[PDB]
Amino acid sequence: VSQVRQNYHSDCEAAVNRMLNLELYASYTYSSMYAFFARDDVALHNVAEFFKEHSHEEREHAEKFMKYQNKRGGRVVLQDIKKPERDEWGNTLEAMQAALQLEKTVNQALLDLHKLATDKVDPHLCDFLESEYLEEQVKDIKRIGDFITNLKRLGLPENGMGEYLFDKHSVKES
Amino acid sequence: VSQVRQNYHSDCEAAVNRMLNLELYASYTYSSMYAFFARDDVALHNVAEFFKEHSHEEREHAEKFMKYQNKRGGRVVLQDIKKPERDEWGNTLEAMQAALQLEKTVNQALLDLHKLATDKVDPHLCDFLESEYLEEQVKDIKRIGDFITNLKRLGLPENGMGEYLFDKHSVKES
Amino acid sequence: VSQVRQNYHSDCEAAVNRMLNLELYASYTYSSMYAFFARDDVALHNVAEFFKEHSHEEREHAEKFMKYQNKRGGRVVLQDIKKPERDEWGNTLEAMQAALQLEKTVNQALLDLHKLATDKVDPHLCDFLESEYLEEQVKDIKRIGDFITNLKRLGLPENGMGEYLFDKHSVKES
Amino acid sequence: VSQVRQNYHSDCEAAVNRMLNLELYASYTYSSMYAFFARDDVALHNVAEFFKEHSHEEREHAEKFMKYQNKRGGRVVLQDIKKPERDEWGNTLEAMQAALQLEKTVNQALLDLHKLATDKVDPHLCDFLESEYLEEQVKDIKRIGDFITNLKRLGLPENGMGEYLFDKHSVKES
Ligand SMILES: [Cl-]
Ligand SMILES: [Cl-]
Ligand SMILES: [Cl-]
Ligand SMILES: [Cl-]
Ligand SMILES: [Cl-]
Ligand SMILES: [Cl-]
Ligand SMILES: [Cl-]
Ligand SMILES: [Cl-]
Ligand SMILES: [Cl-]
Ligand SMILES: [Cl-]
Ligand SMILES: [Cl-]
Ligand SMILES: [Cl-]
Ligand SMILES: [Cl-]
Ligand SMILES: [Cl-]
Ligand SMILES: [Cl-]
Ligand SMILES: [Cl-]
Ligand SMILES: [Cl-]
Ligand SMILES: [Cl-]
Ligand SMILES: [Cl-]
Ligand SMILES: [Cl-]
Ligand SMILES: [Cl-]
Ligand SMILES: [Cl-]
Ligand SMILES: [Cl-]
Ligand SMILES: [Cl-]
Ligand SMILES: [Cl-]
Ligand SMILES: [Cl-]
Ligand SMILES: [Cl-]
Ligand SMILES: [Cl-]
Ligand SMILES: [Cl-]
Ligand SMILES: [Cl-]
Ligand SMILES: [Cl-]
Ligand SMILES: [Cl-]
Ligand SMILES: [Cl-]
Ligand SMILES: [Cl-]
Ligand SMILES: [Cl-]
Ligand SMILES: [Cl-]
Ligand SMILES: [Cl-]
Ligand SMILES: [Cl-]
Ligand SMILES: [Cl-]
Ligand SMILES: [Cl-]
Ligand SMILES: [Cl-]
Ligand SMILES: [Cl-]
Ligand SMILES: [Cl-]
Ligand SMILES: [Cl-]
Ligand SMILES: [Cl-]
Ligand SMILES: [Cl-]
Ligand SMILES: [Cl-]
Ligand SMILES: [Cl-]
Ligand SMILES: [Cl-]
Ligand SMILES: [Cl-]
Ligand SMILES: [Cl-]
Ligand SMILES: [Cl-]
Ligand SMILES: [Cl-]
Ligand SMILES: [Cl-]
Ligand SMILES: [Cl-]
Ligand SMILES: [Cl-]
Ligand SMILES: [Cl-]
Ligand SMILES: [Cl-]
Ligand SMILES: [Cl-]
Ligand SMILES: [Cl-]
Ligand SMILES: [Cl-]
Ligand SMILES: [Cl-]
Ligand SMILES: [Cl-]
Ligand SMILES: [Cl-]
Ligand SMILES: [Cl-]
Ligand SMILES: [Cl-]
Ligand SMILES: [Cl-]
Ligand SMILES: [Cl-]
Ligand SMILES: [Cl-]
Ligand SMILES: [Cl-]
Ligand SMILES: [Cl-]
Ligand SMILES: [Cl-]
Ligand SMILES: [Cl-]
Ligand SMILES: [Cl-]
Ligand SMILES: [Cl-]
Ligand SMILES: [Cl-]
Ligand SMILES: [Cl-]
Ligand SMILES: [Cl-]
Ligand SMILES: [Cl-]
Ligand SMILES: [Cl-]
Ligand SMILES: [Cl-]
Ligand SMILES: [Cl-]
Ligand SMILES: [Cl-]
Ligand SMILES: [Cl-]
Ligand SMILES: [Cl-]
Ligand SMILES: [Cl-]
Ligand SMILES: [Cl-]
Ligand SMILES: [Cl-]
Ligand SMILES: [Cl-]
Ligand SMILES: [Cl-]
Ligand SMILES: [Cl-]
Ligand SMILES: [Cl-]
Ligand SMILES: [Cl-]
Ligand SMILES: [Cl-]
Ligand SMILES: [Cl-]
Ligand SMILES: [Cl-]
Ligand SMILES: [Cl-]
Ligand SMILES: [Cl-]
Ligand SMILES: [Cl-]
Ligand SMILES: [Cl-]
Ligand SMILES: [Cl-]
Ligand SMILES: [Cl-]
Ligand SMILES: [Cl-]
Ligand SMILES: [Cl-]
Ligand SMILES: [Cl-]
Ligand SMILES: [Cl-]
Ligand SMILES: [Cl-]
Ligand SMILES: [Cl-]
Ligand SMILES: [Mg+2]
Ligand SMILES: [Mg+2]
Ligand SMILES: [Mg+2]
Ligand SMILES: [Mg+2]
Ligand SMILES: [Mg+2]
Ligand SMILES: [Mg+2]
Ligand SMILES: [Mg+2]
Ligand SMILES: [Mg+2]
Ligand SMILES: [Mg+2]
Ligand SMILES: [Mg+2]
Ligand SMILES: [Mg+2]
Ligand SMILES: [Mg+2]
Ligand SMILES: [Mg+2]
Ligand SMILES: [Mg+2]
Ligand SMILES: [Mg+2]
Ligand SMILES: [Mg+2]
Ligand SMILES: [Mg+2]
Ligand SMILES: [Mg+2]
Ligand SMILES: [Mg+2]
Ligand SMILES: [Mg+2]
Ligand SMILES: [Mg+2]
Ligand SMILES: [Mg+2]
Ligand SMILES: [Mg+2]
Ligand SMILES: [Mg+2]
Ligand SMILES: [Mg+2]
Ligand SMILES: [Mg+2]
Ligand SMILES: [Mg+2]
Ligand SMILES: [Mg+2]
Ligand SMILES: [Mg+2]
Ligand SMILES: [Mg+2]
Ligand SMILES: [Mg+2]
Ligand SMILES: [Mg+2]
Repeated sequence: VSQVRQNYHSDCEAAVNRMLNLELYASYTYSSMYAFFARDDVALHNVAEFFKEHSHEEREHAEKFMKYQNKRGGRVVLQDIKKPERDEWGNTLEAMQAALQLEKTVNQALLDLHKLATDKVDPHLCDFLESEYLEEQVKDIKRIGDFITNLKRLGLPENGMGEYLFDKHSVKES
Repeated sequence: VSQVRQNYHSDCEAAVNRMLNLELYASYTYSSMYAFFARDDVALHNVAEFFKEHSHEEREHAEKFMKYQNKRGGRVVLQDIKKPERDEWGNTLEAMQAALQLEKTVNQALLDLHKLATDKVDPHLCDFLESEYLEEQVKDIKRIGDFITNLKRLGLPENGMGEYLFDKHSVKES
Repeated sequence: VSQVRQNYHSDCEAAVNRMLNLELYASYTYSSMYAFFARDDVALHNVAEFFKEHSHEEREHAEKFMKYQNKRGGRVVLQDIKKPERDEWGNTLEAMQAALQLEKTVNQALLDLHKLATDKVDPHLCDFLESEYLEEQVKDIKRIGDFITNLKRLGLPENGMGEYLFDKHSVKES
Repeated sequence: VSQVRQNYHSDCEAAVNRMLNLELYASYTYSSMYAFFARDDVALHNVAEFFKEHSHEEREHAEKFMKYQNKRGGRVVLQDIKKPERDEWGNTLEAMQAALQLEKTVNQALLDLHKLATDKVDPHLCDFLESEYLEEQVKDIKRIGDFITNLKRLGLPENGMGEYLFDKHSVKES
């Protein structure tokens, strides 16, 4: 047993390792979306940069779980990072729809970890999730939903002019 | 009943007074460690200053419980502050080991108070503990554990050169 | 065929995807080393930060291969990122020895890609490797070799005081 | 023989003169595109400025070949600069398609000169091409390809509103 460990259940330790992996998986998916939108035959570079920034965010969130594990006296255990589900992402609407689903998947895993922490009477882990993850997660889901609404309004997938305009106005100039 | 009191159980009020006392006790122990390391026949002044700073931190944490009590309409009730368990602290390793145990004792009392607050359905007291105590407590326990690991690596208790080097490199120059 | 593609062999395209994967693999290994050295029972935080910085460097080098692929009209194809070979890294000497081997493995893959680019008469890919990778790779290998020499001089693995001193003097304060 | 000449084949000297001419030819084509887009019955002035800037770039690249020739002890020999292939350029899509082809033609000539330099064992000329031309050439080809993709998305040639929007958003305000 680690000399620092106190009130830290083995199940929570394992679930934090699984969260770490899921954040890395999410980062890698967003990296794939970045590369797709930067293709010469896609060429929506502000959309590409949005996804690149989200990849970096998810990697930072993985790092925060590594540090959490060590602070509690758990032990980081890494697994393979699975490649993304698709190699090509269709268009801005399909990608944003996939991002919404990804963000909801990550949110459900966070919520499930909060349930576990609650069951194991671990208020430090509850706090960590509430303070560092849950709200920023709700904000991301909201933003992507707002984007999907606007992509539909702009006539995606058919309306290429609409897609062009989204890249100029909805996402920040890179 | 205080005019401000709302949703504040008598048991929680009493437990906050006991936490106040425990923080004062912890402060006083750290003060003893400070004085020991500043002795002419010990003379590890950066280690001494580390413990002096921790004494001041614990006193500030006691003050925060006094203010909490008043904000909720409870009543501060003070008890004697017991002298520390030892009059002399051996060496840097023994002191850090005693500090780890002290920090874990304080952590357990915080966690027990969170349990009580949860049982009495007091989310304000839960929040206060999560926001002001639990994380900083985990950080302190981690730091002291890291120090103990390094003191062992440096050959304590036998290796005086190792002890000298810890005071120069691991704790901030005072 | 991409409208931008010119003088870019399919074999080179595939080898760039494999390089991308290898850089991600190297990043992930360095992340594991970071987490290990930040454990409470290891606690060599400057060594940990050295490896964290190298993880970030390798991730940036992966990103540069993604961008290269798109610039040439190739297509990024991602594979799983394999977990590192070890879950725990022994001590600073064992980790640095593993890092040397990793850097040499990456170097050999770069050199092999340069051979391929040369065989396929692709001077743009040769230049990219020479200008962005080969020299920085030689510098990293040299630095890690210098470190191993110093860790041996300091008496690793047995000499814990030596290991402590390396973390204070050889790697930058984090 | 020039007193400075060393390791500089006559064939390479001649090919550098031909490259100089081709860069001047490319400059002149881009100037024609500039003038076309500035016509009162075309009036896409940001597109016009993009082509004017590229004309100036190609002229600068011609000048760099003149200086190279002199530095090696070769002798600049000028030929007529042929007028561009068209007197009118249709619309933004047709012009960008012609620019892509032009950039690929120049790239092929650069690559062919690198082959020649390699055959004549002239590493200075290889370096010059790799360091000053090949990468910037790949970037230009990529940019123009990205533009063509966006012009198609915007409904060119039929969609005049799309063409108007490209001039406002894709090319820098002049
Ligand atoms: Cl525990
Ligand atoms: Cl704890
Ligand atoms: Cl416990
Ligand atoms: Cl507990
Ligand atoms: Cl737990
Ligand atoms: Cl457990
Ligand atoms: Cl696990
Ligand atoms: Cl996992
Ligand atoms: Cl774009
Ligand atoms: Cl830490
Ligand atoms: Cl813990
Ligand atoms: Cl574990
Ligand atoms: Cl993992
Ligand atoms: Cl695995
Ligand atoms: Cl797996
Ligand atoms: Cl995964
Ligand atoms: Cl998907
Ligand atoms: Cl796919
Ligand atoms: Cl998903
Ligand atoms: Cl609970
Ligand atoms: Cl709890
Ligand atoms: Cl949050
Ligand atoms: Cl939401
Ligand atoms: Cl919006
Ligand atoms: Cl529409
Ligand atoms: Cl739709
Ligand atoms: Cl929007
Ligand atoms: Cl009450
Ligand atoms: Cl209240
Ligand atoms: Cl009440
Ligand atoms: Cl209530
Ligand atoms: Cl209460
Ligand atoms: Cl009560
Ligand atoms: Cl009381
Ligand atoms: Cl008391
Ligand atoms: Cl001292
Ligand atoms: Cl007050
Ligand atoms: Cl109250
Ligand atoms: Cl009271
Ligand atoms: Cl008291
Ligand atoms: Cl008393
Ligand atoms: Cl008493
Ligand atoms: Cl006491
Ligand atoms: Cl004691
Ligand atoms: Cl004593
Ligand atoms: Cl204690
Ligand atoms: Cl409750
Ligand atoms: Cl509650
Ligand atoms: Cl806290
Ligand atoms: Cl801790
Ligand atoms: Cl430390
Ligand atoms: Cl020793
Ligand atoms: Cl010992
Ligand atoms: Cl230390
Ligand atoms: Cl090709
Ligand atoms: Cl090319
Ligand atoms: Cl080709
Ligand atoms: Cl070729
Ligand atoms: Cl190639
Ligand atoms: Cl091919
Ligand atoms: Cl591939
Ligand atoms: Cl691969
Ligand atoms: Cl350290
Ligand atoms: Cl690009
Ligand atoms: Cl290419
Ligand atoms: Cl491919
Ligand atoms: Cl990959
Ligand atoms: Cl795979
Ligand atoms: Cl695989
Ligand atoms: Cl891998
Ligand atoms: Cl290994
Ligand atoms: Cl292992
Ligand atoms: Cl290796
Ligand atoms: Cl070659
Ligand atoms: Cl070549
Ligand atoms: Cl380099
Ligand atoms: Cl080297
Ligand atoms: Cl060195
Ligand atoms: Cl030794
Ligand atoms: Cl050895
Ligand atoms: Cl060194
Ligand atoms: Cl010569
Ligand atoms: Cl020469
Ligand atoms: Cl010669
Ligand atoms: Cl020669
Ligand atoms: Cl030559
Ligand atoms: Cl000759
Ligand atoms: Cl000539
Ligand atoms: Cl000519
Ligand atoms: Cl205009
Ligand atoms: Cl000159
Ligand atoms: Cl010469
Ligand atoms: Cl000549
Ligand atoms: Cl000419
Ligand atoms: Cl002529
Ligand atoms: Cl002629
Ligand atoms: Cl000409
Ligand atoms: Cl033409
Ligand atoms: Cl014409
Ligand atoms: Cl052409
Ligand atoms: Cl050669
Ligand atoms: Cl050569
Ligand atoms: Cl270049
Ligand atoms: Cl290109
Ligand atoms: Cl673009
Ligand atoms: Cl249209
Ligand atoms: Cl068309
Ligand atoms: Cl564009
Ligand atoms: Mg132990
Ligand atoms: Mg376990
Ligand atoms: Mg698979
Ligand atoms: Mg909270
Ligand atoms: Mg918050
Ligand atoms: Mg966020
Ligand atoms: Mg999130
Ligand atoms: Mg507009
Ligand atoms: Mg605007
Ligand atoms: Mg009253
Ligand atoms: Mg009472
Ligand atoms: Mg007594
Ligand atoms: Mg509850
Ligand atoms: Mg709660
Ligand atoms: Mg907090
Ligand atoms: Mg603290
Ligand atoms: Mg505390
Ligand atoms: Mg095509
Ligand atoms: Mg292929
Ligand atoms: Mg495996
Ligand atoms: Mg260089
Ligand atoms: Mg480097
Ligand atoms: Mg490298
Ligand atoms: Mg020293
Ligand atoms: Mg020093
Ligand atoms: Mg002469
Ligand atoms: Mg000649
Ligand atoms: Mg003619
Ligand atoms: Mg070079
Ligand atoms: Mg260059
Ligand atoms: Mg250029
Ligand atoms: Mg060029």
